Amino acid sequence: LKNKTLVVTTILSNPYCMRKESAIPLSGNDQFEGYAVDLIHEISKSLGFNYKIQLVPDGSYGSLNKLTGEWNGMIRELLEQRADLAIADLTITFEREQAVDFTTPFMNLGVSILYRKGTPIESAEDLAKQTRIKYGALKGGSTAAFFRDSKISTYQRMWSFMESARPSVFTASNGEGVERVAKGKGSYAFLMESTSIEYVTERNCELTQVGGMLDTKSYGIATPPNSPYRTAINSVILKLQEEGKLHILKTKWWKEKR
Amino acid sequence: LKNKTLVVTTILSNPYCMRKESAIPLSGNDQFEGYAVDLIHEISKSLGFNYKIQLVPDGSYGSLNKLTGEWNGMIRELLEQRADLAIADLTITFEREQAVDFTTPFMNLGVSILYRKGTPIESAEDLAKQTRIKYGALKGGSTAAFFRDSKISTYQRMWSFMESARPSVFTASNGEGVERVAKGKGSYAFLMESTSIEYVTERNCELTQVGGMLDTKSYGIATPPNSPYRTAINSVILKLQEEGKLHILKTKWWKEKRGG
Ligand SMILES: N[C@H](CCCP(=O)(O)O)C(=O)O
Ligand SMILES: N[C@H](CCCP(=O)(O)O)C(=O)O
Repeated sequence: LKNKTLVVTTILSNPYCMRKESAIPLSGNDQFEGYAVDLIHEISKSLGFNYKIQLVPDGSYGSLNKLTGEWNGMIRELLEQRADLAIADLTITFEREQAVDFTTPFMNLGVSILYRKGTPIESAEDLAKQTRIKYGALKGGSTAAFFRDSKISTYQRMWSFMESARPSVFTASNGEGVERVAKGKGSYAFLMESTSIEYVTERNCELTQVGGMLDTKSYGIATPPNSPYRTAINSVILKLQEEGKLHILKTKWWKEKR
Repeated sequence: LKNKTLVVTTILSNPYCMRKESAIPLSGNDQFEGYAVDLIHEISKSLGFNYKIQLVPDGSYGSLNKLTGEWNGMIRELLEQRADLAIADLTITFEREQAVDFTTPFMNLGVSILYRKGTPIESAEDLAKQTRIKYGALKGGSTAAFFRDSKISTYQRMWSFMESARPSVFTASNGEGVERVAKGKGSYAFLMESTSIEYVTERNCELTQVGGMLDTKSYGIATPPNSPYRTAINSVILKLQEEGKLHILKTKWWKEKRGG
């Protein structure tokens, strides 16, 4: 890895990878900033390679066409050898790990609830046993998928409530869901990743996360299968974690920058 | 893996692996129950192997003597070919990753704050900026080591307050720390792993976790370097997670079974 150059696939997603706020055009890696940009910088420092950030062209993380065997997104880019590393808010999942390899996690998370502050609602269970408060998710997102496939009775009942609701509780973006909570006066809760919720609550003091996590998953760096660099990056992630550098990066991007 | 018999090394730790509360004597794997006991059951069903649970013979997780280079604990059992898998509340660490392989995590955790319910204390930063509420940790434990070694200013400040408080804010057991919170009328908060906090707050209805995690870490299954089971077990853990089986196991042992 010393004196090598890697292509890093990523995806625009706040605050992991973002276009910098400057009217002056920026070139190459310089146009981007965020937690993932800083993470690959720290990994490249420890291991001494150069890299080039390329946004994934189809703007997708990676899903499998069960019928055709066809992948899209960042996963496809690794499998086609157009990227050496995928560094993003990319979840380690069973389906993806059949096609690519993942490092140990650099961030942990789970589905949770975004709601208004100062209510009696304390848990998913308080939502499910009632009908006045509506709740939804990003249409066709990973949170919607979790509820669709859950066989935990509480969440199966919640997906049932979600699909049976009219007008529609699903949103076309997470900023639309956040607005629906912010303007809903308690009539609407939004389901998304806990990391996304933290980012929102840092910037909207009337909003809060309700309860804990409804599932447990992680973001890791994905590599082509049997990549010769996964094991070296694993050690770097654990070192950065233990030194507190990942905690600093999270504080920086969730609480300091905007 | 179909038709082989694996040795699993583990360690008594609530609610991961506990001796069953029976007066009838129990043999073999029968003697044990818990989250980790149920997890190895699930993995063995999927991959089709038999297994023997053996408690680690020195009662240790696995630390490296830097001077000598000797491993102890569950890590030693794997590396001496006396266990095939280590399945416990075993943290994935840099030092261990240099000697063994780890699966992807089956559980995520971090240091957090155990306190009384319904105060305006919301974060470690709120504790650090005041002096009335004292806070401590298990003496000699990983949480205390986390604070000792931290280079984040909040936690350096907390560590300075902890070492200088009189009477000592440190405890000989987590149970002692929990009791100090419970009986303290808000005068004491206890720092420990978020998994331990959740076990307590499920059984102590006046207590809560305050804030989120001050560090990050995970438990994973460890194998000898290059084992042909790491990658098969990785897929099992991810499948169990997504099917909801790991959520069910957590409810069972944290929110349903009390003793063990
Ligand atoms: N975690 C990424 C997608 C991000 C979650 P979303 O913003 O779609 O709710 C993944 O699906 O791998
Ligand atoms: N997590 C285990 C040991 C637990 C550390 P403690 O709870 O005694 O601070 C390990 O990985 O060493």
